[PDB]
Amino acid sequence: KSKLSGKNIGIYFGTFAPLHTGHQQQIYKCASLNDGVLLVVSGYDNDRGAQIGLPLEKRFRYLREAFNDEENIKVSMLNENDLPEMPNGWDEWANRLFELIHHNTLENDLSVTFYVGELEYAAELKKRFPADGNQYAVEIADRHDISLSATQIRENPQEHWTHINRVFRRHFSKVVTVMGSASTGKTTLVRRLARSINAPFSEEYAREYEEAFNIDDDELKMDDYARMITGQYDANSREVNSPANQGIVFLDTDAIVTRVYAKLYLPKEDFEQLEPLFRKTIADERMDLILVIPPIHMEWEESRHEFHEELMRQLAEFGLLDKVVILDDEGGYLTRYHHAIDAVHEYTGVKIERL
Ligand SMILES: NC(=O)c1ccc[n+]([C@@H]2O[C@H](COP(=O)([O-])OP(=O)(O)OC[C@H]3O[C@@H](n4cnc5c(N)ncnc54)[C@H](O)[C@@H]3O)[C@@H](O)[C@H]2O)c1
Repeated sequence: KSKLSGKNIGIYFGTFAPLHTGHQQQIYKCASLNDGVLLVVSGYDNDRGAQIGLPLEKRFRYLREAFNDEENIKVSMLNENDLPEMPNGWDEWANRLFELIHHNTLENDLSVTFYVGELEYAAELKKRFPADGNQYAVEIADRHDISLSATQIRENPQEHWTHINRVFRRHFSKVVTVMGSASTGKTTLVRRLARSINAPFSEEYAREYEEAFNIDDDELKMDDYARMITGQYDANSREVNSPANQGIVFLDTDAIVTRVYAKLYLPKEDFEQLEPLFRKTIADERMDLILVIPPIHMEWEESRHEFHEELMRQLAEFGLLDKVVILDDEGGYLTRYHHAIDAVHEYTGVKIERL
């Protein structure tokens, strides 16, 4: 189930940062021509992919998941940490690659077809066929378009979203988070933003937690704030990874806004016990634009300026200030929606109509 079955198989290379429609189209054509296909993800320790947060391992794992139900397609990893352009290193890169073939196949006396898209690779590869019983052959592939699409996807992700393979999409998603008091225009604001650009959105986990377990704000305890941290995060993850994500998604609240309600309203010894779960979660969050509703749930209502001042205190603590936009109105914009909807334009780049 984990080594390639057939007798003649073909080989397809790539950095795969990210994998996209182009690749897949070339791969299924490649699969229908052989009995099996060996994908080879190539990477080195600070390559184009790694620089944007998709290191060789991250790419490999995502690729394994992407082909997780294709029996006759195996994903391999060719790690490149050796000599540059004037090497005997082609000698070595070769048998690194031929190691991948021997390990991920049964059935000696194979018939291998390399599908290479760079001419120097085919020239240096043909010099280094090993003396097993396999008789390798090289064919040329048009990667002019495929490498060029990957270039554009990395540059403008939300412009080529539908061609990014779904496993890689969670990494390119823009994320807008709204934070604020029980001045919960935020929930209506979050919907109105997302539904105006057909985006998905999360809901305040605290509201759902309190209703399901049936407790008011004053009755929340340390054990409950921890359940709300992971609750809200999972809700937000669920949307970022949602199949209905079109490139940006909106989060109703954060671990920070639940940590503000937790430094307030919670004994200093108790709060200090949660700080590790708080770091772990806030570190696992990635936000692009943070919208804050200024002072305009029963216990969380009354302390608006208390919460709002502490919220900025914490937001500085985590260096998120330059992603923060405050939806004020007086003394610029007509409605806080107007201010907010235009903020999304500046921070994600989607087109919006005028009245
Ligand atoms: N059938 C199934 O597949 C199935 C069924 C039940 C459970 N599960 C489990 O559920 C999981 C599904 O995915 P997951 O929840 O583990 O994903 P995950 O927790 O691995 O994803 C977290 C990543 O997404 C980003 N992220 C998440 N929330 C964010 C936010 N609010 N803002 C910015 N960035 C954010 C982070 O950068 C982080 O690296 C699987 O790991 C699986 O084990 C799967």
